Amino acid sequence: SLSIGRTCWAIAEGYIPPYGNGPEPQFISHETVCILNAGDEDAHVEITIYYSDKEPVGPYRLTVPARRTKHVRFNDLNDPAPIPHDTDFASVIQSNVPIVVQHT
Amino acid sequence: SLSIGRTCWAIAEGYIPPETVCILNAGDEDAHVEITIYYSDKEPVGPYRLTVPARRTKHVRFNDLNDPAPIPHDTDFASVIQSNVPIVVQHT
Amino acid sequence: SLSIGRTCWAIAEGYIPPETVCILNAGDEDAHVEITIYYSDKEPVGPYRLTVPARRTKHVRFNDLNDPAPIPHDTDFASVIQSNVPIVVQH
Amino acid sequence: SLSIGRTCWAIAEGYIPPQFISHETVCILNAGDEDAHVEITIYYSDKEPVGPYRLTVPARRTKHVRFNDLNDPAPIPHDTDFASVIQSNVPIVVQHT
Repeated sequence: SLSIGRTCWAIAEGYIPPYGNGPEPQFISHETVCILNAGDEDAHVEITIYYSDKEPVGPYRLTVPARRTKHVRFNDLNDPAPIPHDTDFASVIQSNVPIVVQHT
Repeated sequence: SLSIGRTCWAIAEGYIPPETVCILNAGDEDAHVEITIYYSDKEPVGPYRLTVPARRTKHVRFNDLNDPAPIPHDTDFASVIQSNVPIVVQHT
Repeated sequence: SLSIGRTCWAIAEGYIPPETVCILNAGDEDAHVEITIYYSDKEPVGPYRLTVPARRTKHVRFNDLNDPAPIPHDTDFASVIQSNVPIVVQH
Repeated sequence: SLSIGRTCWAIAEGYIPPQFISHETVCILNAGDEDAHVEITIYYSDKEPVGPYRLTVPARRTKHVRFNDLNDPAPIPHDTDFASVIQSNVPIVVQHT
């Protein structure tokens, strides 16, 4: 039915601040992909993470169900591997069905 | 003779703390706008209906939406905004 | 002879407290720009005219616009920016 | 394989005045299989454009370019409004912070 967005989005910036070994502190605001799947089929999302000096890593899989939103924190990604902090990266977000992606 | 924008827009982030869609209708026909609000864990709600007259702008505060239901505060949502005629929608 | 951008841009927010369009013309012909200002409760006002020369930028402050009339402060508005030649516009 | 982005991006604003940083930065992603030979042109209100500033973003890599770090053909004057056009032989994705 309703089809809004597209199957591939790219975010050229990405950086998780080097906060030390506890939780990401209250002070610094993170980076979060906000995804809307306004369609009637579940979105199987695959994120690839790009770096300045090494091969990309992924896919990081996750599902955004039919007619739902999901916020994805880059800091929460861990399969296949966590993203190193204090490191510049970029991502490609791919989906089987159209989705809307925003980065705040 | 001015047709600018499109009939469907989606804003992937929304949150009202425990904000505003600005809409321009630069066209010669009134826009009958419908907003649907999406959530992480429940079915979407709407249509919230409003009119942006010909050759006018309107700022819509999500907090002011109440028919069919108010939007809960401290809740992440997203919206799809649909119109009969092309409109330009922006969010800060 | 680069052609980048487009001839019509719309900015749905505008508010001068009780601000800046940045324009690039990367082309080889001066851009004659016209701005129209839209309101929630009155007919639009314009064209406000200005020129962005070939291969130059220009920052336009909504506050500085005055012909045909200044834009009231503490008032929500929107603008349409139209050009004879493609330009890039950011707010 | 993956082709995402485009060969020409324009950024209409630019200005060079414990842990965060605010230099004007172009973040570029080349998600494609061929290195991007990028050319930056810097545009001014009152003088001719300057460039190309040349740099390479390798295949399947990202690069952060600080406007402050640009110097060939010339450094960009500080406390000066500018704009930039970023051109590439292959599609790239460009974002600025």
